[PDB]
Amino acid sequence: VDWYLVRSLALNLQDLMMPEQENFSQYVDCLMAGAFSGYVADSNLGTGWSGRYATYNPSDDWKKIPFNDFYSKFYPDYFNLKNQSDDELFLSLAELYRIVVMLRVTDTYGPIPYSKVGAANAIKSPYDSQQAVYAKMLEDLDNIITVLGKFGNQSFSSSADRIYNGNTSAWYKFANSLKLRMAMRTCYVAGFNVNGKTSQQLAEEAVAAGVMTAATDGAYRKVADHNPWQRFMVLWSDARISADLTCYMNAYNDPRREAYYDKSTFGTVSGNAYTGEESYVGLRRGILQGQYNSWSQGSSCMKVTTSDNIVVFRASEVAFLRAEGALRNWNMGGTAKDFYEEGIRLSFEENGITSGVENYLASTGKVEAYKDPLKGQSAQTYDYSGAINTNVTVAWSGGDFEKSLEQIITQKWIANFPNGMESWTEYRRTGYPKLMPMAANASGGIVNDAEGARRMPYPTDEYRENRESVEAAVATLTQESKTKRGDTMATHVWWDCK
Ligand SMILES: [Ca+2]
Ligand SMILES: [Ca+2]
Repeated sequence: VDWYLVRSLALNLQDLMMPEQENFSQYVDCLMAGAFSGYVADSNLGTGWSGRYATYNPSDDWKKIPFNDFYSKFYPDYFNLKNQSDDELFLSLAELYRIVVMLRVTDTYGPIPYSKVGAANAIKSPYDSQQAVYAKMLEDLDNIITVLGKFGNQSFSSSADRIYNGNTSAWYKFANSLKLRMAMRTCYVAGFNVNGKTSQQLAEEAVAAGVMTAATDGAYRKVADHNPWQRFMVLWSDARISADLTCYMNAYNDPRREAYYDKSTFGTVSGNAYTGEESYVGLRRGILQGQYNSWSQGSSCMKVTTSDNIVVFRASEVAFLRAEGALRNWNMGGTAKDFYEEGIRLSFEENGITSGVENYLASTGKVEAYKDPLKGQSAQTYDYSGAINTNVTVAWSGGDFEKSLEQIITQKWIANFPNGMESWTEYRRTGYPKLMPMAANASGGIVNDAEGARRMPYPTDEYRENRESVEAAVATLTQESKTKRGDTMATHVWWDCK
């Protein structure tokens, strides 16, 4: 057995949960998920991009990357590892990475090639319904949890794991935390069960077995070369913090502002022509390419270095998932209020904030209108001011289900930055947090402004290379949906049925 190759393959599979490769990450995590989650505002002042995901008009090349590139990058190594190793622990971890990676893909598209992927050309296969994908994943995850449990306090080679350094018990907590994330995801699907286990049952089992409970249980990958966000934000200035994120965090006087990003640098960018003040202020999402104010890169920028860890799965997310389950009257091991406050405390700890959580927890600050700081400035033609329509605040009020769910999800959304893939999925599922619509909707009427993008359409090339399977997939997508809008960004995937 060639351990050197097996370690190498395991490492590449692990990476694809939250990819490091800057030219892959930029599309899937920054340009796509970052826009749709409400976290990132594209700030490229060039004419080279014909359109973007944010304005609902990406090019055919951009539409190929979040589908095809996951299959090209994941499956050759996955099939190779299965031929190179018979070790139950390494095969269970390889399957766990497959579930997390393909969870992003089914949450982007709906039906996808999964159970019938060929070793020759993985994507050139029949598509499973999203329900069949979730059912197979949840069933395989139960077996992975059993395998990780029996290894208990045994450790594997730290060189094959840049997240938990071979600590199997940390992977056990991650796997049960994923099980709770997927159980909560399917909570609106009437009669959903996996071998008789309902969403409630899967969630209760995960919590009883052992999920992440401490900030140090969180999954953070030590970069192999550099954190790609340093490129997107600092070096290239292709991305800025969204106006939505600074609207909520300013209203709550959030001390995580200093942990996440910096104050604006309009004076620098303007050559001191800027007459306003510097503050925590993001850029409007969905500004049409070619319609930016020239001082737009003066907007708040992420605080990030090349050596910063990649955020894979935060422990604070698990506490907010338990808060939601407790709100749904599931046995989560405590009240909705206790897990809500625990999620906020865990997020403060994750961001190195040692004081002021008790004052933050009592905060009743209300979200105000977004005032574009460049409005009326020299040679700054555009005004991207707008308003988030919400009364959500921090101080736990209890009572009304929807108002409590909005608190839980809004606080999960602040804590889960910069994990846009997860936050876009949670925005679609619950409707929270309330976000501003895109400044420019270039979908031609396909995408509704209040709903935003609900999915990505299948790449046009897949209709030409795999027509029968893709046409059957669009038929499956329609049959599982409760908002049938064809193979477009407007169609709701199977779990998106609130
Ligand atoms: Ca069965
Ligand atoms: Ca804590």
